[PDB]
Amino acid sequence: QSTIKAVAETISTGPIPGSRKVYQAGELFPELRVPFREVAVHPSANEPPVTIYDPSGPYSDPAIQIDIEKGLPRTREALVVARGDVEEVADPRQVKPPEFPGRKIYRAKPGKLVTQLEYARAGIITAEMEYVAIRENLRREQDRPCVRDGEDFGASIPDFVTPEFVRQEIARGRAIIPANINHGELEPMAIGRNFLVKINANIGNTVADEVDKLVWATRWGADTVMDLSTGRNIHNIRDWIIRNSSVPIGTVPIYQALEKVNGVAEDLNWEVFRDTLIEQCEQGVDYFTIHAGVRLPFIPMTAKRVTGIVSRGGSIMAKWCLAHHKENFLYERFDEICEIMRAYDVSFSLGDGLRPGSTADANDEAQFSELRTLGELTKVAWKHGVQVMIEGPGHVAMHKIKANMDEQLKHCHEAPFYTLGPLTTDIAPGYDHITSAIGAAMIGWFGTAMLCYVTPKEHLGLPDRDDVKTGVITYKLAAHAADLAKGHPGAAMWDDAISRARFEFRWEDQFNLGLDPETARKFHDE
Amino acid sequence: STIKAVAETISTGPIPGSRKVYQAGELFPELRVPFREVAVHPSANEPPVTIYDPSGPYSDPAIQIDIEKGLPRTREALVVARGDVEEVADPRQVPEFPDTGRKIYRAKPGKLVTQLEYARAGIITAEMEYVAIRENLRREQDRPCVRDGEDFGASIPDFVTPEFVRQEIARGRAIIPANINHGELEPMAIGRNFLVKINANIGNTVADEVDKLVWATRWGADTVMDLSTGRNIHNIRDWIIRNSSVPIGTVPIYQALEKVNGVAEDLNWEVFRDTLIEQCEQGVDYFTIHAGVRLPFIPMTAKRVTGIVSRGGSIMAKWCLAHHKENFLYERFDEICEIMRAYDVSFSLGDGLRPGSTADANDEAQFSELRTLGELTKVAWKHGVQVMIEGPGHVAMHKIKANMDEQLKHCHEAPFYTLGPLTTDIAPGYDHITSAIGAAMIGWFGTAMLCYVTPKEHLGLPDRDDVKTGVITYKLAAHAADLAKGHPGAAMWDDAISRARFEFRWEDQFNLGLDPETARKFH
Ligand SMILES: Cc1ncc(COP(=O)(O)O)c(N)n1
Ligand SMILES: Cc1ncc(COP(=O)(O)O)c(N)n1
Repeated sequence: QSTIKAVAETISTGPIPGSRKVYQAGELFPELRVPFREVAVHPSANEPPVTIYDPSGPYSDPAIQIDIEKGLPRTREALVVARGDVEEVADPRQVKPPEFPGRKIYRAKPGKLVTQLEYARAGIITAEMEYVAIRENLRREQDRPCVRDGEDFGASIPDFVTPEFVRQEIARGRAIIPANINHGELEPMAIGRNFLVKINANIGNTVADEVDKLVWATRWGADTVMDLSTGRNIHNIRDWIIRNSSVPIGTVPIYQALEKVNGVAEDLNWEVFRDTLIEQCEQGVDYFTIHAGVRLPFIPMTAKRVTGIVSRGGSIMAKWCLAHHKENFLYERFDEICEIMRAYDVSFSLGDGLRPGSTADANDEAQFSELRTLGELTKVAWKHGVQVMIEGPGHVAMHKIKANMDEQLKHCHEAPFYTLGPLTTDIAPGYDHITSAIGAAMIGWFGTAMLCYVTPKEHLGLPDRDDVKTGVITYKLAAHAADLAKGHPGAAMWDDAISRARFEFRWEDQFNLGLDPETARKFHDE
Repeated sequence: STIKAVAETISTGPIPGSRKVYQAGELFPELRVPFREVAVHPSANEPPVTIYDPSGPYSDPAIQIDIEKGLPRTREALVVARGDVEEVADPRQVPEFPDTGRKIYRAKPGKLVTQLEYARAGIITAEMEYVAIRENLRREQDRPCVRDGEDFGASIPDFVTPEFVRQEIARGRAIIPANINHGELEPMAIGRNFLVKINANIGNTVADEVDKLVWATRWGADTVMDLSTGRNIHNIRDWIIRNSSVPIGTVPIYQALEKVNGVAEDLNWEVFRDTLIEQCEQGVDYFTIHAGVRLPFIPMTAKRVTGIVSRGGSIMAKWCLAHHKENFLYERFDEICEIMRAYDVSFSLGDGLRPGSTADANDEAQFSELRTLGELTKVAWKHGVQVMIEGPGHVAMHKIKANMDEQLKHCHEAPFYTLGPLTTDIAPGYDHITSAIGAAMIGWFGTAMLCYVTPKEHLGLPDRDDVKTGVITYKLAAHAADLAKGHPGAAMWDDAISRARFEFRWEDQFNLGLDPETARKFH
């Protein structure tokens, strides 16, 4: 009531300054409306508007009424039902505690295949695939010769993306579309090396503060969001997050499972984990970080490390294995995990439990032991038709970064790679968004598909909405620097547009074409 | 009055979490080479960490700051001791600084005076020892050493000796910017085989500028450039140089241009000549000079997206088109060297044609100028003048290595000095980040000094806080390159702070960071 009201007013909506929401309609599926934002420049410049990739969602479209009490419109629901492979859940799981308010809950019909991967391998172009192919082209036309200026290290970036190309990339496992059948609010996006580099923002510790940060983070360009909340009533909180999110939402299931056993790692068990998986599946979570690669024999390998085990979920599994002196039960039950996730088309984010937390620790036996295991677990996931991406480091000095990409590519069969940074030095607390931007831009260039961001508060405190924005802008510019260096066909038009504005002293156009127009404008001294 | 204000505004005293320490010279037993050291919790059982420190006497509690008298001229007696310079009989006289205690010097006819001349003559100078000590960070000399990095064919030693320094200088692969009239200077070296250095730009009043000087070096700026334009720039620079323990650079054309009332076309050799001599006697340590902007190169810039973005290169361009003559800096370059060599002023050969956008990177005009600079480098060396080369600019990541490769070849491995580069054009207000990605990579590849970029880049004038953000940003990029190169002293710092983090020694983690006060505030 009073809290749900203080959110509807505190969140930021309306057009992104200097631009406006535009849509492109689908052809294979004509009801699709794929969002972008467009920036028109001064008429005297005689230039066409600039199209920009836009994850902000309906929040920036003034024609749409926002009511978080009701959630966003479920514009994806009909398309999914339309395939006639899912059925309503008679009696879904309920979770007791602020409660969120007529959404039907779905599960694949017994014997039916429902994942984007399974559809692609069967030669089927789904609605999400066409939606994504449209999104990735930024409304470019094939009317002028396309000339490549970049180094993509053997990637297969096409001059123009087609729905058929998307299907091919997904079928081979080189790209994914995270899209739980129960996330009807979602605007589909793709993650893969042969597409734009995506970025991820982290949320999670009132409800308003977290919904706010979700809207704030996507407004500035976060392509996915992870709810990393821990403690009391995280499942209820996440309802508010997912129902009001137009971007894919990820989680670390073990956090919530651990809460069920009141924070005692040793008392974790398969039953509570499995139950957590189902609850989050019906809730609409799009991908799960699962640290199945933290195996028993790898744990002693971290004893000599300078900073040991820095992953939170990884440290929890470590505690469990050592307590029972048994193999990681997530690794042991890996097949039963696959059987659940595939019923709802949830994607794997195979966890970097043994990532380095200091540059001294980088590319060591423990980190690489896990990585090669992730490659093995990747193939098991494909067998069940589950979509997969691999998580990486971490803290890595610059000369060790290519080596990470080389290992991942070889050992994980070209599945998309998802990195946290990497931070290229340990000596600048307060500026870790910057130390990591260097590593992020480079590893993106080398072929990393998605970058998890870092705020200036890293290693020190909890990020406020200002820190979130800084992290997001930093990472959008690192992602784009990578696209540009790769010679991605859509990258140079943006830089060149802004440079022309600069050259002609078209100041306001310069601000409006920037990642953060209002800041540039404010800084500028007329 | 002005003295009053400045003394009040400036930041002095120990850098939080550390103390000033010195190592004495051995060849020259009177030398005192500064560092700052950070002690960790006694429970850690670790030696203190020695950190490179360009802050000068301002962070030394043994020294009482007096901006009216300037900094202690601790270098003067060493220079005089060599017996190669003499007082100038009739020095040039241009809020005026009380410069009564300082004698002005000039090489005696027929004597060696520059670091390069001394080095090629086989002489090890006081500045060379100074730098060698500074570059070792008080590490134990005799000790097995195993290097973990990739330096792309550099020649970085396990341990710097004054002799290695002399060799680097003599072959032209490093420099020590050290005007005989900058007696307050704490010597530093620039070269691929030393720690990556960074530069901070100041200049647009006095208190305003001196504060930025002290503030920038406080946070780690290795050199500073005075880029002031307009009236009274010479007299303002007095207040800066007399109070600077780091090398000071300028673009002399800015001052030459105020002599002719802002008319680029009214520039001539006579007014530039005079300017050079004024700055030589003042103590300026290096001159950015855009002698690479040649007449036939200018039309190459018409087809660019952002044209000519260098202020100095723009001024020269103007002059060349108006008189329809070759750049007189290029034409009279010999007489330029003859002036500089008399005071040991170093060349910073200008990047007049640097790319102002990623679309213009690595183009004909840019590399035409670069090849010209490599030719001028040889001429400068013939005159015994030290040389480093300026580069880009705006450059997409995939073109960055090619930039270094061209420079090493065409400029004979002289030190490279870049501005960024910015790796993308689309984030005005965040150009310290876009440029930091480029700066770290090109440093890794071999760039010796990196000119910083603030968040106000392209947009407005930096205030105190913007300068600090630029400096820390560039300190972190410089060190990330050292680390990646496998420089023998880099990992020790990262590992100390990593251990403090693992053991939850919060005070140590703060104090070992480039910015302790911010780290603690965020916590
Ligand atoms: C790529 C990635 N994955 C997950 C996490 C959080 O979870 P954890 O600290 O438990 O590994 C993270 N920060 N980055
Ligand atoms: C390395 C370097 N040199 C000079 C300048 C300014 O002078 P200009 O704009 O005339 O090139 C600069 N910003 N960086």
